[PDB]
Amino acid sequence: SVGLTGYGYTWIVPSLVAGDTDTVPAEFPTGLISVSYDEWDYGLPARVRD
Amino acid sequence: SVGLTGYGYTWIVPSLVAGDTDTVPAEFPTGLISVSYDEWDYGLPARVRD
Repeated sequence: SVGLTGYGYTWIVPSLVAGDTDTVPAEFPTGLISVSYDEWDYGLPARVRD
Repeated sequence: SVGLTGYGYTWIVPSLVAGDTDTVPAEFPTGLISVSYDEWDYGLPARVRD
């Protein structure tokens, strides 16, 4: 509604805000930065051994 | 919707924007400045003589 959020107004969010990275509410600004746990490289078989 | 109508700003508009000063559309920010013709002191009897 302000609109001045997306040009020079970068946002950084934790993994809680991102939540499920598969689904995006379409209101998330492009270029959103999020800190998330390694769900891609750290596969389930690797964690069980650890 | 942006919300930045006026908080420490000032909006200057001509007499066209003000229009009829009796009615305000309730969206005009407080502190609006208009350059209106003298309808108060310059009464109609004075205008006819001039």
